[PDB]
Amino acid sequence: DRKAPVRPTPLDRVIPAPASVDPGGAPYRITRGTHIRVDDSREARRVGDYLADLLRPATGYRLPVTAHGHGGIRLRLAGGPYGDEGYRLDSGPAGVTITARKAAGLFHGVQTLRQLLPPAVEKDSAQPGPWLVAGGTIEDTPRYAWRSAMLDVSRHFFGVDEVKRYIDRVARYKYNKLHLHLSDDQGWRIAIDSWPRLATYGGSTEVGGGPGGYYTKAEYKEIVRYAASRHLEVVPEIDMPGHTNAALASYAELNCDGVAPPLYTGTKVGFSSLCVDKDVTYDFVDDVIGELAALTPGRYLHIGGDEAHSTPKADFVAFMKRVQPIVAKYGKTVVGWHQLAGAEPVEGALVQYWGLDRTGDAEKAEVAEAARNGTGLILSPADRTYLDMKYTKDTPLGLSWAGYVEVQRSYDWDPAGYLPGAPADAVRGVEAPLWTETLSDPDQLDYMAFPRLPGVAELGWSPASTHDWDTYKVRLAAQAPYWEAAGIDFYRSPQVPWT
Ligand SMILES: CC(=O)N[C@@H]1[C@@H](O)[C@H](O)[C@@H](CO)O[C@H]1O
Repeated sequence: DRKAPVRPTPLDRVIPAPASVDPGGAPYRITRGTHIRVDDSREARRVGDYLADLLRPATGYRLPVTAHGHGGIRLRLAGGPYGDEGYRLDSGPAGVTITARKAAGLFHGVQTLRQLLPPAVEKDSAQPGPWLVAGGTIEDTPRYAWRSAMLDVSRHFFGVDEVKRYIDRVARYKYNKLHLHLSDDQGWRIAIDSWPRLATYGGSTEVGGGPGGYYTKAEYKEIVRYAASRHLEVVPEIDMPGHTNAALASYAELNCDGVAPPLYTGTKVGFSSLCVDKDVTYDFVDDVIGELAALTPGRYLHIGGDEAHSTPKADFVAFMKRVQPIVAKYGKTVVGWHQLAGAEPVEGALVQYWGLDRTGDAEKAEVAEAARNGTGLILSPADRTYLDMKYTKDTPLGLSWAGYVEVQRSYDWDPAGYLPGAPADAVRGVEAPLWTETLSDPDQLDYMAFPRLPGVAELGWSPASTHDWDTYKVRLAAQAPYWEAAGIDFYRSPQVPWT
């Protein structure tokens, strides 16, 4: 009965592991007459409508959302110790109530609710259920505030609808930030009015050749809006001064020798550089950052900084000294890859650590030192949470430069004690990046993102006391019939005892 169990899933069998699970009593059962009762506010109705949309196809129930009466599913905003993102979920014969201080907390409780319901909830046509929700109480708040997924749309372009699909994948696991890698050597993916060839020329291809693509400002705004409705803050990245061939190919004047390189369709890294010694470089960066900041309601702007291997170290330092303030000039907080730690992060900056177990002590120390100097740390180790990395030598997609990363390796660590010498309170959270050198359609993104994506979300969300591979893998195994019913391809790791 994998597909429609006789009994409800246990209250604690959700990912991320909730901070507190107190099972008891009889379950709630959704039936054809169940109403979704919300507060009389637009933002409460928005979460109710989102929930109703998730449940209508598989139940075939009306599930009206209203602000009157005693509905069997109640979403309510109230004072409580749940913070900006936490919630309480109460379940029993009298109904399900999700209580939070903010809409994002109600939204997170909905993500829990959809895992308490059975896998048939994922289907697009009406199903018998039964639509049971285990009885008891869950109280849940996040460990870290930076819980991020990245999608590379530079190596292969993914359009608005494909990004919305990826957004809905990550929303399941309470990620709250979406990092978009909007430019690299093989593509420039955001239209800039002051430099119109970036998109029309630099966006014209991708890895492997053929058509590429880019977002108009209207499309980018729609991605941001859709992400916001799934409580994801969009963090855009324009990588500089390396990984810049698409821009360089578009404007001859940006290049050291004044010659535009060809458009690049390979998969090498490290070979491109903005010209640090030319004034037009900083006009360009200021134009791009200013236009991107105007489209970005979130707090953060990512300037990259990785693999500027055609930029001599002293020039990289000078470049970063000059461009970091452009970000604050347009009202945003700088984020960069942890190479920025070698180039004097400005106050308030965060750096994203993509090192590995084998990274040298000196490099780790430079990052721990920036943490001591007040730089926030985002942890996305390339041998842990890079979702493009192969599971084993036989994986048919992805890369292997960081070694192989099976499911247990991806999950089985503690952000608080990961980087030697780094103060635990400098760790802002975690990110799971999905690079797309090898991935050109949404099914391939699913196969590499799943099943490690929920594990990185748990590292960002769950208390360290709940962390345990042997019991986590049981909760992970339980996702198989959900993913199967939803059409989500995933790697059936032999480490996981799949349901
Ligand atoms: C910060 C970073 O990750 N840089 C590159 C990235 O451009 C590339 O897509 C990835 C593939 O795993 O390998 C890294 O070396």
